[PDB]
Amino acid sequence: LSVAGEIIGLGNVWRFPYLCYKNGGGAFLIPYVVFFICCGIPVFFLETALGQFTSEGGITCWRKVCPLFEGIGYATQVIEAHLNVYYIIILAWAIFYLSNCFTTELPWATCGHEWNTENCVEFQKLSLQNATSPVMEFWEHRVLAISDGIEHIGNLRWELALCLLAAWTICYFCIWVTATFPYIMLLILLIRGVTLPGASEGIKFYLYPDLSRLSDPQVWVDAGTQIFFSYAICLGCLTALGSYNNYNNNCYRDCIMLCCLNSGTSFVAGFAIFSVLGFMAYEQGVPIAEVAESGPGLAFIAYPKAVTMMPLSPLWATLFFMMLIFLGLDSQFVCVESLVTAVVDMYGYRRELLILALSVISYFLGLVMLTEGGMYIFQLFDSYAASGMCLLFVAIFECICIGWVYSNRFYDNIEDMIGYRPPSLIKWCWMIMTPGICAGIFIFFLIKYKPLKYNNIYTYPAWGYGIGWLMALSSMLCIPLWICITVWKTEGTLPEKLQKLTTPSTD
Ligand SMILES: COc1ccc(C(OCCN2CCC[C@H](C(=O)O)C2)(c2ccc(OC)cc2)c2ccc(OC)cc2)cc1
Ligand SMILES: [Cl-]
Repeated sequence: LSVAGEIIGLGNVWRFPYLCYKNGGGAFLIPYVVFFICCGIPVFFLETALGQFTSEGGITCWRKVCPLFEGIGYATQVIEAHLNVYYIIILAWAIFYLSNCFTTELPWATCGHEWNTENCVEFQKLSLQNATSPVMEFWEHRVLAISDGIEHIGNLRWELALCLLAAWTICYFCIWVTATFPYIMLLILLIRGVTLPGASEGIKFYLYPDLSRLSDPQVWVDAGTQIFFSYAICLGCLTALGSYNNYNNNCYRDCIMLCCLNSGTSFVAGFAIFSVLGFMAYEQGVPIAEVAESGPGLAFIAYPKAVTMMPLSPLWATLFFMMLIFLGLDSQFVCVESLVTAVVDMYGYRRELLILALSVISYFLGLVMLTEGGMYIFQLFDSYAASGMCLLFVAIFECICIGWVYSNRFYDNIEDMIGYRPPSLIKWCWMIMTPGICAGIFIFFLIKYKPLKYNNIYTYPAWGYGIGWLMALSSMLCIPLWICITVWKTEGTLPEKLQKLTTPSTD
């Protein structure tokens, strides 16, 4: 039995270093631990066991167990669709970067190009105020012509538009040895990172928590929700992951590797990246902060520099973007296949040709993020939709059902499935810990919050936060509303009616 490169993906190589550097330093690692043992493994285990016992995923599995709580599935399908639209945008930039890599001299290493301004200094070749770097000018002026403000959307970058079209075609065909390659590249990047001048200075910024700043709830809601973005929890795919098992699989001991090892790659990625930020500081005499960007560009401003600071730069630059593209496509294939499970809901009745309709709709809708100033709407797509509060609230209801509306009986089913009984701490976690911690964090965020800013300079207008609230509600308001559809369509008498909607089916 083996799983190869399953845990490794874009969820810990691109997102985790982004969030760790933005919110702060090593202080972010404390909420990443308390949200891991408690609000982590128990939910993953619950989802996997529920998907394995019922032998079905999506929404019908939640129809069988607590038919009243059928709206959970609809919430997980909408958020998956929201993720599918923008997750492919990241793969467009990698295609563009790989496209102009087949050359003797890398374009993101020298000064004097048309897009470059007069303030660039070609460092490492023989401080100075108002100075920038050539690497950042290949991100802020060439791939994405950033426009001041969200009001001005400007024109559309046609070069990036074609790259997105390729990504869709490559995978519209996906749905008509290897898998060890990413680890080698990660090791190579890590080796070239720690053995650099000033590397140890950056590490202390990463492994020394800065307390007294935990009062801000932003550090507390990004952590935990990042864990939920990883592990693929609350995305409506884990409930189908266990459907392929053989009903006699040791589910508890099964994830203990995946339940833990997937968090063992984020630490190594942080080691590899945060060591580079110390180098750029030792080269420009600047704080460990302000060397790069706090938004979703760090993975495209830190790696290309490390690759440049290495012999045979083009050859290694070609392969890194290849592994990024491969991981992104592999992650997108599964997330696009599950949404087409709408067949079970509508009994595409027989033939699933709606994949073509989904791709065309998703392509045209996603063209907004590729226009001038498209990153500004990207943050609103990543801090409120498919992240932030959209997952915490769903998880509070994820299953107080298994905890209160179904615990002891489920443990009997688990013992029947695997043979023995898991420790009783998980049951108490389900009962009181996860729905308690998540509710506390939710109330903390809603009682005292700070407006979100793009890399801590630019603040969105009122309508940006309005659209963020709209897109966040569009996934969390389905569960309370769906009870009004289920109840009030049955007999009607509340006491007698509540009983039927709660009795599970004949599993
Ligand atoms: C890169 O290649 C893959 C990596 C993980 C997966 C799984 O989720 C994919 C969901 N995506 C959410 C945002 C980005 C995450 C990331 O890219 O990391 C993952 C997966 C899901 C459903 C499956 O059956 C239908 C099978 C696998 C996954 C998730 C967690 C896990 O254990 C922690 C193992 C597999 C699949 C391919
Ligand atoms: Cl993570």
